Amino acid sequence: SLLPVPYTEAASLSTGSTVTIKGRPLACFLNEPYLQVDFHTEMKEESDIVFAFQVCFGRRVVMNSREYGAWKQQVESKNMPFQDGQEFELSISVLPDKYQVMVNGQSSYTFDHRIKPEAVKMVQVWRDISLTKFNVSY
Amino acid sequence: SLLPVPYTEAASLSTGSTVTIKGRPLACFLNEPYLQVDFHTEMKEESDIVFAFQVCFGRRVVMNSREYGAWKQQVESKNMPFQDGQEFELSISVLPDKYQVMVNGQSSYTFDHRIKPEAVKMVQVWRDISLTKFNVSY
Repeated sequence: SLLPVPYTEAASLSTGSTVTIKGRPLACFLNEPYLQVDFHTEMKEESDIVFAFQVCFGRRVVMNSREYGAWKQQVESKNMPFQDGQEFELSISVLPDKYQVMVNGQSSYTFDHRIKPEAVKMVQVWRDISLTKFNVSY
Repeated sequence: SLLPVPYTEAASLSTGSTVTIKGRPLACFLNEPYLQVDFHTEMKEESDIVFAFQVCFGRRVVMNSREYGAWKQQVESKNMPFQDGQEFELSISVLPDKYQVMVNGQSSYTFDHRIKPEAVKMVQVWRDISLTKFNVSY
């Protein structure tokens, strides 16, 4: 739809920052479309990732960091508030100790800071979604 | 680039048919973009899949069928002829007993027919690629 995907935007984050995303999966959940949001340390797509949030719709969520080019300890959740065929509103808030991921207004995932969020310079939203809103609070 | 992705095309297959695809991953291999080619029994995206071919670039390939709405026995290969950052040419030929997947001219994967290829009515190419050529031999 509206915004280009992969969507890349420079960004600065600290405690109190929120990244809000509105979009819709490109396929029914039976086909397991993905959604990924990556908080990068540089504008380059190959740069380190402080927080990677990857949804396999209908199946699971995996979260991780990529540090010095290597993926670290993967974390997995089977929590699946996303609804088949529906638009979703996703909100990632930077708390002192962690990211809080809200889905359609409900707290759904958390991920402890492995690297200070001040290291983030860029956010990328990609994989099997259409995107209508991307906003960073400043 | 040129063709819309997800790309959907009605198709009929039998022994001797070849599906040729030219495209390029949308991200470096470090980011693990996917490619998927699905041979569907109906035009609907939720219909059964006689052969699902899913590349996680730089990591693995998984192949499966979805029968009566249920994914069946997954098959996995770590063969990875795809080259980071490069355009690829992918060719899926229907042999009497199996699909043969050629990558840039080299035989790379096979998948035995679980359902006759004559059951196919539609092919979908999607996930993290740009697509410049899609052709079915008739």
